Amino acid sequence: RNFNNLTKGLCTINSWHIYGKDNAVRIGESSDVLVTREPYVSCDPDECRFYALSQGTTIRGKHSNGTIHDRSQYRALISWPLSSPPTVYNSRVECIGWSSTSCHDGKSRMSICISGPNNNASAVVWYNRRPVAEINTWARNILRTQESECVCHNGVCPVVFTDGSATGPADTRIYYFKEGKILKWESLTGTAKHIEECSCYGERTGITCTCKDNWQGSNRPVIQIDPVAMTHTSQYICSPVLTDNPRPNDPNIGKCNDPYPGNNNNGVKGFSYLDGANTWLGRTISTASRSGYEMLKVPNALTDDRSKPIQGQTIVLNADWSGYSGSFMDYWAEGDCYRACFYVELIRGRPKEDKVWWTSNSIVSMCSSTEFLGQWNWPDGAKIEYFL
Amino acid sequence: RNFNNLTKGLCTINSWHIYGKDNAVRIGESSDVLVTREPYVSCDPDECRFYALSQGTTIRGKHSNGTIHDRSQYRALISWPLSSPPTVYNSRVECIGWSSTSCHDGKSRMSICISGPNNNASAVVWYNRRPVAEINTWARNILRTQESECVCHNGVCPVVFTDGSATGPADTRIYYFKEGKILKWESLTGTAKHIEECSCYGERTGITCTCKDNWQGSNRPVIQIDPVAMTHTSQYICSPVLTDNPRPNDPNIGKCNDPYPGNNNNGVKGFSYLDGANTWLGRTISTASRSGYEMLKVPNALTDDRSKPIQGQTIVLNADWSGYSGSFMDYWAEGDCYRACFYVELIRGRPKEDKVWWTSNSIVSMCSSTEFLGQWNWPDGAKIEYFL
Amino acid sequence: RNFNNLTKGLCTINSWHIYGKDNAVRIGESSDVLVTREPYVSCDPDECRFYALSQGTTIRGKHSNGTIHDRSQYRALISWPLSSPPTVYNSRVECIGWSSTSCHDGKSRMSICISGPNNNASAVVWYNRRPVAEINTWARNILRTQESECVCHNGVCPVVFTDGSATGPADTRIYYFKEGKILKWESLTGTAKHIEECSCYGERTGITCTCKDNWQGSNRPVIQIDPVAMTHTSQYICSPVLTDNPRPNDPNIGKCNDPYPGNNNNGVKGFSYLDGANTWLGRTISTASRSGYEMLKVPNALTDDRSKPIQGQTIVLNADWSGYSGSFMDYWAEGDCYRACFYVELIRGRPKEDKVWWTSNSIVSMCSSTEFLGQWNWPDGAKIEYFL
Amino acid sequence: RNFNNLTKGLCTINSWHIYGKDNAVRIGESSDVLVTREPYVSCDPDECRFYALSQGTTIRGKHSNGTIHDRSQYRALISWPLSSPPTVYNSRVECIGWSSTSCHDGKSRMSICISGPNNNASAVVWYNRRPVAEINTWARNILRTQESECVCHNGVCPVVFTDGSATGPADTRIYYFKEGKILKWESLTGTAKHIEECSCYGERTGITCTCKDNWQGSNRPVIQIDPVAMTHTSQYICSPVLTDNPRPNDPNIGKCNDPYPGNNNNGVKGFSYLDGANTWLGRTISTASRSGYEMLKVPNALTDDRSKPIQGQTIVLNADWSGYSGSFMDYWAEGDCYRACFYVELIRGRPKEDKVWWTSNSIVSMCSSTEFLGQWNWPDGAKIEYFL
Ligand SMILES: *[C@@H]1O[C@H](CO)[C@@H](O[C@@H]2O[C@H](CO)[C@@H](O[C@@H]3O[C@H](CO[C@H]4O[C@H](CO[C@H]5O[C@H](CO)[C@@H](O)[C@H](O)[C@@H]5O)[C@@H](O)[C@H](O[C@H]5O[C@H](CO)[C@@H](O)[C@H](O)[C@@H]5O)[C@@H]4O)[C@@H](O)[C@H](O[C@H]4O[C@H](CO)[C@@H](O)[C@H](O)[C@@H]4O[C@H]4O[C@H](CO)[C@@H](O)[C@H](O)[C@@H]4O[C@H]4O[C@H](CO)[C@@H](O)[C@H](O)[C@@H]4O)[C@@H]3O)[C@H](O)[C@H]2NC(C)=O)[C@H](O)[C@H]1NC(C)=O
Ligand SMILES: *[C@@H]1O[C@H](CO)[C@@H](O[C@@H]2O[C@H](CO)[C@@H](O[C@@H]3O[C@H](CO[C@H]4O[C@H](CO[C@H]5O[C@H](CO)[C@@H](O)[C@H](O)[C@@H]5O)[C@@H](O)[C@H](O[C@H]5O[C@H](CO)[C@@H](O)[C@H](O)[C@@H]5O)[C@@H]4O)[C@@H](O)[C@H](O[C@H]4O[C@H](CO)[C@@H](O)[C@H](O)[C@@H]4O[C@H]4O[C@H](CO)[C@@H](O)[C@H](O)[C@@H]4O[C@H]4O[C@H](CO)[C@@H](O)[C@H](O)[C@@H]4O)[C@@H]3O)[C@H](O)[C@H]2NC(C)=O)[C@H](O)[C@H]1NC(C)=O
Ligand SMILES: *[C@@H]1O[C@H](CO)[C@@H](O[C@@H]2O[C@H](CO)[C@@H](O[C@@H]3O[C@H](CO[C@H]4O[C@H](CO[C@H]5O[C@H](CO)[C@@H](O)[C@H](O)[C@@H]5O)[C@@H](O)[C@H](O[C@H]5O[C@H](CO)[C@@H](O)[C@H](O)[C@@H]5O)[C@@H]4O)[C@@H](O)[C@H](O[C@H]4O[C@H](CO)[C@@H](O)[C@H](O)[C@@H]4O[C@H]4O[C@H](CO)[C@@H](O)[C@H](O)[C@@H]4O[C@H]4O[C@H](CO)[C@@H](O)[C@H](O)[C@@H]4O)[C@@H]3O)[C@H](O)[C@H]2NC(C)=O)[C@H](O)[C@H]1NC(C)=O
Ligand SMILES: *[C@@H]1O[C@H](CO)[C@@H](O[C@@H]2O[C@H](CO)[C@@H](O[C@@H]3O[C@H](CO[C@H]4O[C@H](CO[C@H]5O[C@H](CO)[C@@H](O)[C@H](O)[C@@H]5O)[C@@H](O)[C@H](O[C@H]5O[C@H](CO)[C@@H](O)[C@H](O)[C@@H]5O)[C@@H]4O)[C@@H](O)[C@H](O[C@H]4O[C@H](CO)[C@@H](O)[C@H](O)[C@@H]4O[C@H]4O[C@H](CO)[C@@H](O)[C@H](O)[C@@H]4O[C@H]4O[C@H](CO)[C@@H](O)[C@H](O)[C@@H]4O)[C@@H]3O)[C@H](O)[C@H]2NC(C)=O)[C@H](O)[C@H]1NC(C)=O
Ligand SMILES: *[C@@H]1O[C@H](CO)[C@@H](O)[C@H](O)[C@H]1NC(C)=O
Ligand SMILES: *[C@@H]1O[C@H](CO)[C@@H](O)[C@H](O)[C@H]1NC(C)=O
Ligand SMILES: *[C@@H]1O[C@H](CO)[C@@H](O)[C@H](O)[C@H]1NC(C)=O
Ligand SMILES: *[C@@H]1O[C@H](CO)[C@@H](O)[C@H](O)[C@H]1NC(C)=O
Ligand SMILES: *[C@@H]1O[C@H](CO)[C@@H](O)[C@H](O)[C@H]1NC(C)=O
Ligand SMILES: [Ca+2]
Ligand SMILES: [Ca+2]
Ligand SMILES: [Ca+2]
Ligand SMILES: [Ca+2]
Repeated sequence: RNFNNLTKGLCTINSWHIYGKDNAVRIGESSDVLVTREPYVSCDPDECRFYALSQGTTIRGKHSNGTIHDRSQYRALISWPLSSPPTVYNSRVECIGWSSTSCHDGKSRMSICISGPNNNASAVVWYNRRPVAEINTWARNILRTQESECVCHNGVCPVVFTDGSATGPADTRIYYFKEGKILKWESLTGTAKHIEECSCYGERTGITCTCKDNWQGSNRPVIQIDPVAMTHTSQYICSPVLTDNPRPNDPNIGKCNDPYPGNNNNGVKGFSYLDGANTWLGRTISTASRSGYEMLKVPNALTDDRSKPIQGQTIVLNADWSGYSGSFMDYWAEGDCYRACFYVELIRGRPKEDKVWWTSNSIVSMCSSTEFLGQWNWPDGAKIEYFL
Repeated sequence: RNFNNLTKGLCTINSWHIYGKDNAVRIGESSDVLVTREPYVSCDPDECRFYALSQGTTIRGKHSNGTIHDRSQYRALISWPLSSPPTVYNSRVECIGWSSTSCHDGKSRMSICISGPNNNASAVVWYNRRPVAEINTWARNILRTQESECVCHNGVCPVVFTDGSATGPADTRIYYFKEGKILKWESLTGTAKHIEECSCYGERTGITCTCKDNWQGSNRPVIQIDPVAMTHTSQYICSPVLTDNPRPNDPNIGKCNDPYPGNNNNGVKGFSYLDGANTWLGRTISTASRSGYEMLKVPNALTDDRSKPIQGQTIVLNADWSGYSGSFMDYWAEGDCYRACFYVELIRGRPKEDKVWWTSNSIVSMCSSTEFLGQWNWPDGAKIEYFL
Repeated sequence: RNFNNLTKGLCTINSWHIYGKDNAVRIGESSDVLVTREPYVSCDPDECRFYALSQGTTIRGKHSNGTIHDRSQYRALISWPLSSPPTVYNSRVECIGWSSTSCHDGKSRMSICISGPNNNASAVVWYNRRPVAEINTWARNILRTQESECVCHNGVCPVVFTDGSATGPADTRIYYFKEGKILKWESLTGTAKHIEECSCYGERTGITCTCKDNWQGSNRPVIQIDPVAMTHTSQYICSPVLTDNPRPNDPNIGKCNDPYPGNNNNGVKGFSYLDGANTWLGRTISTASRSGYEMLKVPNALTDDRSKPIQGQTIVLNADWSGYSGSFMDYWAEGDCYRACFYVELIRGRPKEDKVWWTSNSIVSMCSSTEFLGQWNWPDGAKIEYFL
Repeated sequence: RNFNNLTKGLCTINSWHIYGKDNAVRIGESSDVLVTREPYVSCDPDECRFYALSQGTTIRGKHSNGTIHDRSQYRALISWPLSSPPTVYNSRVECIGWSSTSCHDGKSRMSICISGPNNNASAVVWYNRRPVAEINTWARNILRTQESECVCHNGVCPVVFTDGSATGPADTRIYYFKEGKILKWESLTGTAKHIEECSCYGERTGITCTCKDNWQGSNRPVIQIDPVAMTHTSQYICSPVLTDNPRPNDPNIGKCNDPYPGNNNNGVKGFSYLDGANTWLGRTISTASRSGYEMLKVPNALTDDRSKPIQGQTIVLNADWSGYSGSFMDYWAEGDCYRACFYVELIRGRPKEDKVWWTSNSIVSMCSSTEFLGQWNWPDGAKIEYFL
């Protein structure tokens, strides 16, 4: 086995095809399905799996009461087979904590979980299912990380962390791991003014992370990482097609080096694929809440502050709840290009559906096609009334 | 590992022995058993498995309400160990969709799932558990496929698709895949006037598919495929032993090149083994509904429009519900011949049993014996009253 | 991998130690545990497993109603990990039927299941998880077999079958299989007058089977099989220590070549280890019913019609229900001798406990020790009242 | 594969990081989770697993009534994947009994279970999942062992057993096993006056076991084992930081060679890492009951009768129930040192919480870090009221 190298460009994205969907909430109405949130997808060289943070209880279990809560001692990063739901009997625990990232380097998988109280949190880095390194909070204010997969190149797997305020300047760091060991870390540089929950992907040009500015900006900050030199830059997506939520309406001039104003102290984890004329952006349909999801083809969105959509695809209808969204790719697939993929978290329960006392989600996932495929919409599909 | 080649003839069929039965509905009265329909069986070189389209809910789950529905976003092709029931915890998702086929080529398995709305459906072709190719609807009217296993020869796995009307002329295509890639496709040729849900098997003479004419014919259309030349022909089973359902009574002259008339706009997926004097046909016992199942030995049924049965075997009593039936064989078994096998879908629930609000099924499966074995009958075995 | 050869003698049996116990009925009060009966244990070269005939329903399931029934289309031979209970999610189906045997030859496992109606039953022989040969009923009266493991030598695995009356002369055959193929079969010879449900084990002296005479004898018939010559002889255990159930009291002279009289048309499957001064016999404690179980050291029981016990061990108290018992050994263990093992079926429910409507069992298993270990008793442990 | 050798020293312990937590009681409120107690953790070279003694019933099962009981025929040592809960479907039975130890020697795992009545108990030694040796009670008064992992060096795995009184002088033996065979055993020597439930770990200096004096001492007895010479010595932890429970308040002079007095005929299984200036001791926070848990850095605790803490870490708050605690290490991890680990048993139910009729537990586990990480507290997390 060799470390994987990012040697391919992205496949041309002409549409998106269904890749995975677990229907977890539907099935969990009558099955031992774990309550989760903050899910993602990540591939090994021989298998792709669903990942999420469990709440240490099933949905029908009485302990599901109060699972809107973000950070308890009963959370853990679990993984489970593609498109199966996260059950008590099929879920593998990667590590314990309430914020996570995970990626395979071609030889073995690194998983990182953060746990602790707000002022004394710590990250534990697992490599090949063993704890290897630990990192203590540096700002003493909810040390936290990506909530989607990291990406590796020749053994080096960069990870973005934030520690500090969610509503002001915070201390963001980029760590560079190899076999779970810390090679190097650096403070965030560039023009991004606030960084949360980076969604990343890799290709020959390097590693690209699309994140969340929770403080002031409804445009998304971007961090571009060189995994060989172990350095990075940051800015925003220049495009006036704004992709955070909640957000103002799309203007005609975006902002490259500062937050686009209108909504403060809120946001959602999201993603984009930034690739010249092959650029696609994901966003919720609603500008007010985490509902609906669509992909928009926006040529040169990263660099062009006038850029608008020329093609699109609805993923989830606005009538249906969405949530976090993030990127991943099967870096070990056949062919000459990397096929862009993403997942959307379909949040059910609180705060939007408060007739139940829990909060959970299911997953839908798509990958790009070079065909121009017909589109459908993909709801969670559970009826809240059944849980009453 | 090498691609499998169709080098053997069929074993002599003197009777049928029990091969597999999951008792899914009985067990699912009190277990987390997924609601399914459209099941089949398919073998890998080291394992044979049950396949079906899940409805993304268990039977006892409240979301089982309304599972008579054919095409939702909550369906997926699942596979599970032979004769076990399809449970939440033991079922592996092959792909997402509401119509499917799957087959192993000796090296890896290809699975195809179709999804989307009626006018914008698309097929995704998976090979070795990764998406490889995609096909958009060409007639914009429920792009759909076999609902039983395909067959491969030297890496080439032909698959039959239909897109268009179910009650008139439709656009049927034969696709030829290798490692999930499209080598070639061709429009349906020959004398078959309507094609649905082909059940196929392979032997040295080529690949034989017995399908369903839903439009006008109660005799079954046959497609014979050369997987080397990648061409095919079509006709009907000439025999007056009619095998669709519903159907007229058996006349004394069948039809080779046109539908036998009497029942329009209906039918059931079925199968046959067409092999000269070793020919056996499957059919429901009832001519009015999907109840009972029997095998009939009808020499030269394919070519002889006067041919009648000389031997038979009851599989399911007429008092018991049946459903879809299809062919498969263990192409990797020991010996000098391929042992013909089939499954019968035992549909429980709606529309025939409407005291419950769900629709599901169990599976029974048989293979041929060169002995003349005693016969039994194989009901689903669940009591509807228990679910009330 | 090589075929296993019976090259060792039995280890000296000075006592019995606990080997396995699944507590299936206790656990199945609140878990998806399959209803079973007729269990056994059998080893592969890398694993030992529990085996039993499922009833195609869980205990709490409403379909457990009526599981006193012996032969339905919903039964199957299942196997599952040692000391785990037989659950819906962990049980592997070996074949479909209501009477069975199974054994590994060192290369692969042969499993045989019989199914059908009383007058038209058939056996299907599976080898390496594929059906290989089939045998039709020869007496048309419940073709049936061992209900415990067979034994192999150099690829040859003898199996005892009976077809015909249970209350009169029947047609017993000894079949000799290799890789699932029939090498030879022969009619029962010797002085045993009726044969049911043989429990067998192998050692350098050959294969020894202790069976059940259901017709007239409360002593047990013995069949001794030469697996190289593929021949056998039969007689009874000469000892006046009688081991069937129900049975008369122990006299002072047993019978070597005819049934010991007193109880007609009844009996239980049981076993013995017949090895000169190392002979141990198993029996129920009660002479009237399937309750309790004890092992008795009876030197030369096979040949000495005056032989009495000189040592013993209680396995299950007379206050507790027992049932079938049979032999197995780990033929692939380290050392210079084969360690004698056995299981006892602990039957719960009907007909003895008719407040519930089901019939099932758990398993307890022991192996011999060269130490003189303290003894305990091993009840099923479930409280019937909980199921009410 | 080679036998593992203890060639490394302990890593420097500057703090403790979260390693594993199963949340078993929370999840078992609504899942088929086995009732357990006396858990531990033990590693294979490719996997680390949770271990515990099952009670042969789930928590919601009615048979959970009365599981405060220590020694029934329905107990078994089970193991299951790290941080998953012990479920009916994911738990592997290692052996049958009500007291246990287990360890991997680098080639295969040895497991030992004791069973029987108080006056006739016996140990069965399993190696590579097969029973190899048996040991009968020598004092006829609850033959019993460690309840946490043993440790091996070059194939030799020492185990501590006690047989006899819990409230007076008993017969403690140290056994030395290789591949499950008894190489040697010896009577307890040294100054420890009573030995129960040793928690052991290995490093280049040998094997160190921290045990429990149930008779008179609230300081802990220590047994130091040379696995090459197969000899040992014993004494107490000299430190006045007392670590049994219940216990007197910490004085300023401890006792090296006799029990520290104050609490008779009680105690809890616990552990320590005794390593000069790298010494850490675990104890309950309360001096009266099994509540809370903390680690204390006490330089030279083993030899210095004046030694006091200079650093510490709270693991479980005093408001939360704890229980048994013990040591383990991943002897097959990368690096130049062995990372000290421990688990704490979080007992829920009786006798402290008698509104429910059962007794069970969950597990929390930690390993050492060379960082000085922030601390959290780790409760079981279940609400008793939910089970009412
Ligand atoms: C079967 O399946 C297929 C495959 O999915 C289906 O085909 C798909 O159909 C959908 C639905 O229409 C399409 O999605 C939309 O795409 C358009 C972009 O394409 C249009 O515009 C292109 C660009 O035009 C500009 O440049 C060209 C030159 O480059 C110039 O000629 C032109 O004049 C103009 O200057 C055109 O090139 C393009 O034409 C091409 O494609 C046509 C088919 O689409 C074809 O007919 C032509 O021949 C040609 O080939 C086409 O005209 C996106 O604009 C659109 O996204 C907007 O609208 C949706 C609502 O539907 C909304 O959700 C989006 O967010 C977005 O609108 C918001 O943002 C805008 C940008 O800021 C803003 O301007 C809007 O006002 C709006 O903003 C408001 O809402 C948002 C969101 O809440 C909020 O944030 C704001 O603040 C504000 O409130 C769709 O993505 C697919 O592209 C199309 N795919 C294919 C392959 O055809 C087919 O329909 C299915 N069949 C059936 C029977 O169902
Ligand atoms: C233990 O197990 C064994 C093994 O299973 C059991 O043995 C089996 O028993 C069953 C039940 O009888 C048999 O199935 C039937 O087979 C017959 C065919 O065999 C008969 O006919 C043969 C052909 O005869 C013709 O040609 C020969 C020369 O070739 C000529 O001599 C003769 O005069 C005639 O011209 C005979 O060769 C054959 O004899 C041989 O076998 C005998 C045993 O069967 C043996 O005794 C002889 O010595 C000799 O060796 C025998 O006579 C099928 O015809 C039949 O299928 C029809 O009937 C069933 C109802 O049972 C029905 O469901 C079928 O659909 C079908 O009938 C419909 O279709 C017909 C064709 O279109 C039509 O003509 C009918 O009117 C009818 O149509 C109506 O219903 C259908 C369906 O709803 C509907 O679609 C129509 O519109 C319409 O409404 C059975 O398959 C097995 O073959 C037999 N197996 C063996 C190995 O023996 C044994 O019974 C068990 N033991 C116990 C104790 O239970
Ligand atoms: C800790 O654990 C250990 C290990 O388990 C426990 O030790 C065990 O204790 C049990 C219980 O006693 C023993 O089981 C019994 O074994 C005896 C056989 O051993 C006795 O007899 C031997 C033979 O004596 C004959 O020959 C010798 C010369 O060879 C001659 O000297 C003698 O006079 C006589 O002629 C003796 O050798 C033996 O002595 C040796 O062992 C002694 C310890 O046992 C020791 O003290 C001595 O020093 C010496 O070393 C000993 O005396 C079995 O006979 C007995 O089985 C019968 O009884 C049980 C009831 O307990 C019954 O269930 C059996 O079915 C059977 O009785 C029925 O069948 C008989 C034969 O047909 C019949 O004659 C009876 O009338 C009776 O029949 C009735 O009931 C049955 C069943 O329902 C029915 O079918 C009939 O129709 C009828 O109604 C037990 O198996 C273990 O052997 C012993 N093991 C060891 C290693 O010691 C220890 O107790 C535990 N400690 C504690 C504190 O609990
Ligand atoms: C973020 O996370 C971090 C990391 O966890 C948190 O930092 C941790 O904070 C905790 C809580 O304070 C600390 O745990 C305690 O550690 C002390 C030991 O350290 C103190 O004492 C050291 C030794 O001093 C002695 O020697 C030195 C020279 O060697 C001499 O100078 C000195 O005068 C004295 O002679 C000091 O070296 C040490 O200072 C160092 O560290 C400081 C930070 O701690 C730092 O500020 C300094 O600059 C310097 O670097 C420090 O002063 C333990 O003593 C203590 O354990 C006792 O107390 C707890 C209650 O909290 C109790 O549960 C324990 O059982 C124990 O107390 C019992 O036992 C004693 C011994 O027998 C007895 O004397 C007591 O009376 C008491 O006995 C009673 O209760 C018990 C239990 O029920 C019963 O059995 C008895 O019978 C009786 O009833 C704690 O373990 C961590 O060490 C510290 N870690 C780090 C890395 O800093 C941080 O707080 C978090 N941040 C936030 C915002 O929350
Ligand atoms: C990636 O690059 C390194 C260094 O050039 C090489 O040694 C390694 O084999 C490469 N990995 C793969 C999968 O080729
Ligand atoms: C099938 O035929 C091809 C081409 O003749 C050959 O290369 C291949 O090995 C064959 N497959 C098997 C299983 O023999
Ligand atoms: C199924 O759904 C319908 C509503 O469409 C409802 O009237 C009916 O009662 C439901 N059945 C059950 C079992 O609740
Ligand atoms: C058993 O005997 C045969 C023939 O003598 C030999 O070929 C085979 O290898 C033996 N099996 C084993 C496991 O040694
Ligand atoms: C441990 O030591 C022995 C004897 O010196 C050696 O043979 C063995 O290989 C060692 N084990 C390992 C894992 O190196
Ligand atoms: Ca924002
Ligand atoms: Ca038709
Ligand atoms: Ca009898
Ligand atoms: Ca004590």
